[PDB]
Amino acid sequence: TMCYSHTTTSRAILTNCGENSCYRKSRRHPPKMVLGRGCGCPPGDDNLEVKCCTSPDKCNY
Amino acid sequence: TMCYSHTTTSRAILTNCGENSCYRKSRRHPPKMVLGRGCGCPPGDDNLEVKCCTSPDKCNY
Repeated sequence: TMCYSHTTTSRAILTNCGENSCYRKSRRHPPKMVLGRGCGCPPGDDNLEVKCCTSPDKCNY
Repeated sequence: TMCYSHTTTSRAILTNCGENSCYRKSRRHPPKMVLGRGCGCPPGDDNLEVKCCTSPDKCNY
């Protein structure tokens, strides 16, 4: 899948993740904002929601 | 000054910073979002803008 990718400070770029999923990592507590996007599907926890998707392209918007 | 305060994952709380300023730390590159708020006035750089203020209360919104 094609996915957006950035850390909390890096420029957002497009990345071909191939056969991995895309993820979108957001904070759960207000103010709710996306902290990171990339390839794979890392674990969320009490403060962080991690959405993982494989379709469409750029699904981790 | 009274200031908002949170890290990238912590719950936002109100904090009496006393005689320090408030800061608001934002990313410069899209998507532009606030990564952190607190007491003091840490340095920004190429990826991070840091606004520092002393008035009004909660100025680092």
